[PDB]
Amino acid sequence: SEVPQVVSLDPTSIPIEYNTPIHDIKVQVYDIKGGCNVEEGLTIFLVNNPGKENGPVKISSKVNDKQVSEFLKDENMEKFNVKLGTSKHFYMFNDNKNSVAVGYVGCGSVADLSEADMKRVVLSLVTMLHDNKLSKLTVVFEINVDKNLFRFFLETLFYEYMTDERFKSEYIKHLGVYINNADTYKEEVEKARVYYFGTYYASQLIAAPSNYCNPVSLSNAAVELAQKLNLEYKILGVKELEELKMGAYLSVGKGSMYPNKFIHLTYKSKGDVKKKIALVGKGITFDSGGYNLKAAPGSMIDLMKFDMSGCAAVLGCAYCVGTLKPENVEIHFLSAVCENMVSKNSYRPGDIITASNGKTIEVGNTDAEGRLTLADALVYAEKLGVDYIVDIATLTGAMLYSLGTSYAGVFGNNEELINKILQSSKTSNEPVWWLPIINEYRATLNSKYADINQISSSVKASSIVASLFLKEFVQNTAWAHIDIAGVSWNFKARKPKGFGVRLLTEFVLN
Amino acid sequence: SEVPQVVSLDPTSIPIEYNTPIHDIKVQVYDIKGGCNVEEGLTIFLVNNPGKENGPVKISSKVNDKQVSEFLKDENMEKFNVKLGTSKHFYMFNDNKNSVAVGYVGCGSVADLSEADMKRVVLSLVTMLHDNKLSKLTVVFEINVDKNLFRFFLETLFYEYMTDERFKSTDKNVNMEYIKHLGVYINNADTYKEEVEKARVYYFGTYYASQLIAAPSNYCNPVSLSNAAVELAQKLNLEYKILGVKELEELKMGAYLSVGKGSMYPNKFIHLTYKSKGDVKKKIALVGKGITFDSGGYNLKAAPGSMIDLMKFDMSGCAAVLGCAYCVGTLKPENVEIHFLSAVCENMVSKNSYRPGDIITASNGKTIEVGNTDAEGRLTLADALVYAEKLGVDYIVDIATLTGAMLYSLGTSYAGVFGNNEELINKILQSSKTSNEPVWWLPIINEYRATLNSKYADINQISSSVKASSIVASLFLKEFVQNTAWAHIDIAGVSWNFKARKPKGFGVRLLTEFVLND
Amino acid sequence: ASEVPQVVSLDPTSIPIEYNTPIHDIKVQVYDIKGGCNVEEGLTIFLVNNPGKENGPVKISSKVNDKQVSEFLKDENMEKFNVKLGTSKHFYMFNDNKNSVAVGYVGCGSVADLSEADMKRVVLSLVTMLHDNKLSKLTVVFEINVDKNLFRFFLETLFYEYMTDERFKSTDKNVMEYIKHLGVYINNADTYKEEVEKARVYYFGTYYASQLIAAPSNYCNPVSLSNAAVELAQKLNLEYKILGVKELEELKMGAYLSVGKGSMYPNKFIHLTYKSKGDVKKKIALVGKGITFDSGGYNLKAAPGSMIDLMKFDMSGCAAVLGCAYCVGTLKPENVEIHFLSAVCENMVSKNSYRPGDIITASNGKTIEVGNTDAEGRLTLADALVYAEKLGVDYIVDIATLTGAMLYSLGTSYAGVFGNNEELINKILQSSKTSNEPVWWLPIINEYRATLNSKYADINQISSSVKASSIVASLFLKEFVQNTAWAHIDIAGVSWNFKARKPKGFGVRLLTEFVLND
Ligand SMILES: CC(C)C[C@H](NC(=O)[C@@H](O)[C@H](N)Cc1ccccc1)C(=O)O
Ligand SMILES: CC(C)C[C@H](NC(=O)[C@@H](O)[C@H](N)Cc1ccccc1)C(=O)O
Ligand SMILES: CC(C)C[C@H](NC(=O)[C@@H](O)[C@H](N)Cc1ccccc1)C(=O)O
Ligand SMILES: [Mg+2]
Ligand SMILES: [Mg+2]
Ligand SMILES: [Mg+2]
Ligand SMILES: [Zn+2]
Ligand SMILES: [Zn+2]
Ligand SMILES: [Zn+2]
Repeated sequence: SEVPQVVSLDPTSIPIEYNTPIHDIKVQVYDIKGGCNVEEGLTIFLVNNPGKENGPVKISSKVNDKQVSEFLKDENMEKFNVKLGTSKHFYMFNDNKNSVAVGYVGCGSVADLSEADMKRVVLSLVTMLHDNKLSKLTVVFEINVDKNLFRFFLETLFYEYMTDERFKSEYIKHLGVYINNADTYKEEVEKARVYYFGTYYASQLIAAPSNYCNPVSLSNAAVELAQKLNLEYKILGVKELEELKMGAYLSVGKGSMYPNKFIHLTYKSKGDVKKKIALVGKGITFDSGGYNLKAAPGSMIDLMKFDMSGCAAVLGCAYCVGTLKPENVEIHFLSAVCENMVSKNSYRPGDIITASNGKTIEVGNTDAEGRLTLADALVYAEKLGVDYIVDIATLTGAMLYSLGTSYAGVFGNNEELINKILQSSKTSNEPVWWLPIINEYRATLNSKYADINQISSSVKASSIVASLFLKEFVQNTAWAHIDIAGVSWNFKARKPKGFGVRLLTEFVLN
Repeated sequence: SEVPQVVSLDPTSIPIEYNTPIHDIKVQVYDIKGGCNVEEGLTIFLVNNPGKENGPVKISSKVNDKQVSEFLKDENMEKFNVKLGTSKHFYMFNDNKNSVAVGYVGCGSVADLSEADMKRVVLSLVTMLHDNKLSKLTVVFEINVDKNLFRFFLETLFYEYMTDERFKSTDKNVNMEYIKHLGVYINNADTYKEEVEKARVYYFGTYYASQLIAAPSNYCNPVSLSNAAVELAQKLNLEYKILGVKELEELKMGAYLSVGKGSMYPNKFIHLTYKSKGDVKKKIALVGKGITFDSGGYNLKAAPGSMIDLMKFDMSGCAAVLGCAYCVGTLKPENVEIHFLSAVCENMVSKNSYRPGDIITASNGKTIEVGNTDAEGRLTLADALVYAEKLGVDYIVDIATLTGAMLYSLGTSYAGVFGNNEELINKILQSSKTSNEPVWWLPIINEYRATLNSKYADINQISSSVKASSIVASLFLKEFVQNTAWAHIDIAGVSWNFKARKPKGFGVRLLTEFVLND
Repeated sequence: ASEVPQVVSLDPTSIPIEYNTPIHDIKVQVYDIKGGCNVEEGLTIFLVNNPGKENGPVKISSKVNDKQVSEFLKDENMEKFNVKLGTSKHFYMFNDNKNSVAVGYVGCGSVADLSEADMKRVVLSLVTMLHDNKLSKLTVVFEINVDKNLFRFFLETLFYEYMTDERFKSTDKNVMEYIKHLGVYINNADTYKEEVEKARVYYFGTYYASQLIAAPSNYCNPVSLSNAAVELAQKLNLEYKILGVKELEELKMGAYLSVGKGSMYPNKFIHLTYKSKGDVKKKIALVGKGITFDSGGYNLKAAPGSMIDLMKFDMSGCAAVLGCAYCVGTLKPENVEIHFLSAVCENMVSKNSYRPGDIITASNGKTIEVGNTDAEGRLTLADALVYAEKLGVDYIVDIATLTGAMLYSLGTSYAGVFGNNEELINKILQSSKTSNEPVWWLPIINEYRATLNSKYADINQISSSVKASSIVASLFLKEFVQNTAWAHIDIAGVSWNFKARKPKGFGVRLLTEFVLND
């Protein structure tokens, strides 16, 4: 509970905004039939041109204002083109002599937008919102979008529009949406708002630097979230962890001034529990690499506050599930939180350590610390007697070379569970790709001295070798592992994505 | 046709062994229910012990010899276990009072062996064949295998047993003599017998690919490699055409010709065709990356771990396609037309080389800005793919040692497949299953396409920002196929067996099963 | 004499060489200290030490035939100065004839036998007194004990360090006059007199090697360096043959030819012979590594510390062998026949170069798999060693700037010697002692042999596992000498004087003492 400080100026909690200006936005969804009213703020049409690449903008919707209708005539609009993400917007007076702004965002020439296309269409909309004092935005869909992609549009808009000023020392109040078949989309709105905040909450924990967000203050934040949502919570400290013989996890934290803290939140439905799930997130608050210091070119030590992204995804999922309250499930949200540091007290390369299932592990590289903490977390998860264990983790830099920055990799011991994850990837619009656990590489983890090696010396397929290592810690339960090392941080925008909150929540709900 | 030389000691063709000692092995398959005769050479039982530890060895088969039968009693065998890859030798006198050698290889406790496990079994078998002058080997299957896995056992035995001595002169070979006979005992032998000569053809297509890949870049160059393809086409009665520089210039193959500019060997584009006698129901083009040495060009392979010493293998894709032409031309499938294509060249450093930054024009008119001369495979493939699509085929499959990133994604065991068509990808995955050459479907992520936008050219050769290079390479190749089902198999990680220091000949069987299944 | 090819008309077509140096004009007079020293024009330096007493006082013990100078040099005046090694002082006074004279001393420390390294320090101090002082004469008075070999070494070193190489100066010549006379006073002078002309010959052989080594690779290429060797043989009346590529192809020297494939200069193999007029009792071949520029080839020297800019020095072995030819041809030993060999070429990057992975055939028929084009010296030496053994000699000794690892093992002062014959290694070590060019015996460790086993060729050029690269090189070379006493001297660490930014001409005196004392 008490956060240790070196100097009195060291922060002792993570600042969190719960009430955000996005929560004050009043959303109305209208059917496009009957025509669109343009009375105030900014109205943006989402427009494509199928086949005709970079073709002219042509607005289909009737607008119940004569001045705006004249602006939206074909001869004016064709001066502009639909190239994905291209936008124009103009101020003008409407029928009432009132100043309105009217424009469009180009949606290209493919009928069905991918999540990546929709993010580009959203960023372009947010740019306008950031550069225009407005009380109201109205968005007219002249493109096809299913219910899930619509919700995704809203979540992305809310998340990209929100700006995080916690460490710095007027938003719209109304959103209107015109869309064909509007009634079918209305239930997405408040679900979007919930998903936005789980994602934004995860984002807040990830962006919070390692002097603010350390094992103590992160577990404290998790307890405060549990209290607000009425989840059961338990934080395990060093003495309990020693009792449980979590030697792999405790070894990683030996070099930190912050004591290890193991987070365990539980959601339990009111009636009968029919499925029990453990979600396990990697929770390294700062990964220096330890004695295997991140000193090689491209090792990105300055980004390593984000190594608790998996833990943050798990907590953002706890917010969504605690809010939406799925029935018939029991969900354990887990993270073995610690920091990986260089000290006289640190574990060393070569050390042999003993995990809570009795397996001795030879440490080949202190920078492969995530798999050690997850080993002990997985043994703990399995002892709960759950139906599914899913872990999420910024585990291997190799992901940038295999899937890159857009799609996370999923590995597991159970194809039905993998297919569930992939379905949740589909409906959350957070992309994941199934990657194999190749048993041929297992022999490269046979240690000469210990029961098992932490790392391969020979195999460069390190995401696969990591999965093989984790698999040794799950004996007889369906388990999947999501490596989010490549996807978690939005390098271009200099901010987290909060990747995985919606994926995991869609998994639990559906 | 004529191989240019710098000095008269420079080789002018690739040595190729067609009749190998493996071809001399007389193979006989007998049904195990008739019992086993143990009169001679070495007799090996393949034994497992299903779901049971490192359980004991117990022989199931009837053995038509009292002496041998007495030796193989459970009591005598109990001291030995079935651990995967272990083996034992026994020695005894048979009813004929003739000494015979008998033993076993352990096949584990899992009732179904993986491709990787079967290879471990075979390697153990080959150890017992090495350093033992034997006229005959007999293998008794006390484990069960489907026809595909039986064929794979034979193909693997043949390939692993064959020793390539083309480049030994003073350092042969002294004690190396092959068995002349192989006997196999298996249940329902009659259904397995067909697999024998199929395995023999598959072994040779893959060993032929291996011979081309292993041949160093002074032997195997664009001229001698295309000369070999011609000789292969002549032997198989395939139609063949090698396009030289003048014809490649006429076809405007600027991306391919740029790559070979700095080489002393003229570019040679290989085009062989197999056509079935009846109705042609399916037309397929198989395209192989054919870089006979990859120095990297002006982006020289000088970085730690860039493996320049290995770059003779950068024509492994072409070798697979030629190995497949051997299998297809030998098995003669019906209903198909198959084009076997490789844009062969060498990637060298010279006053004549293409440079980083050059803008070159592919044969479909797309201008390409070269961002790195070591991304050469995709440039040759771009013009080979334009060529392939002009043939009007149903499927185009390319195979290439294209990106070193494959080592970090799937590693050394599984190849990655990418494509623009789900049906075609699924046909490739099914061929992977039946050839037992492992492949894994990887995505073409369209979000990365924007990073190939060039300020000046129609497209960049490489990404500014994306490190997922195998995916970027796929997005690039996709720009060279307009309206045809296409898949791309990246064999950079799987082609060379780093432990055994020799090619695998990866792809030959996969591509042949693909053609045959269709 | 071949024509040197040029790219532009400004490319040089020969190496400039100075034969008649200012050192050759110096008249040397040796006098016995018992007669007293006469002190007149020029500069008279006493070499003084003080055994026991570190930095002890200077005391001049020789009789000086001049009352004024004797008064000046009395103990009372001299004791304010000390003998610290390399320390020096100048004195000015009027002698008994009222003529001003300059006198001084160099400290030789407090250890009674100076090492080769200590003597070099004394000589460097002496040279600084010669520089920037227009002197007609230097006189040196030995008040330290030196044996005949150390006396000679003093003179060789003095001559070598004093000589300034201005061949490539144009606008920046040192506006530098040399003494015309050198007087030496020493006890038992008659016994040292024979060392004077021997020192003068050894100086020139060393300085000649140095001129070849310092000549840049545009001046000293394989054609111009073999032409210089022809010219030297003509001057000394040695037999000579230069083998060109047609004859090298005929001899099947595939290893040597492969290295040179990338060069615009044809390979030239140098073969000089000295034979004594009497009955020949010993036949010796001296082989020098002759790479006129080592870029690394496709394994380009781009790694930090690869020192590509120093690689004109990669013919230092060849230079030492030609410097030896100079000494031998001049001093004319009896009862011996000596072959001076070098397989000269340039290691370059080109469409024509050999490649990592190429398999090439040496002249003894061994096939060699190229693992790294930057291990080119051992490939040229392989063929030169086969040629050398065919001559029917008693000893083969090669000398080469072969491995960078020498800098990590013995460093910049001692060369390493490896061999297959202890009697011959001991002879080299004895020559090292009497030449004062230090060498240390290093082992050829047979355990590493197995790491040169090639999967395809008869042998690997390089190890993939063993980092002891100098020993691995020696193992590889050993395979090319079948039945003859052989030794190998690796001078990679010792050839270039990094501090002084010039060659040492290392090996000339060592190899000459080897020849003479046999
Ligand atoms: C030594 C390796 C097998 C494991 C090692 N893993 C790690 O360092 C993880 O702890 C890193 N937190 C994963 C990572 C590294 C760089 C960028 C993004 C994400 C890695 O280098 O990938
Ligand atoms: C420049 C890069 C974007 C692409 C580059 N591609 C290449 O170098 C290919 O031409 C190489 N032939 C691929 C390769 C490299 C190392 C081991 C096996 C295979 C690579 O990454 O490997
Ligand atoms: C590839 C390696 C086993 C051998 C390699 N050898 C060479 O490069 C020789 O050809 C070089 N001439 C060795 C050298 C390097 C630096 C300073 C002095 C001498 C070396 O690095 O020493
Ligand atoms: Mg780490
Ligand atoms: Mg390349
Ligand atoms: Mg070299
Ligand atoms: Zn980490
Ligand atoms: Zn390549
Ligand atoms: Zn060299």
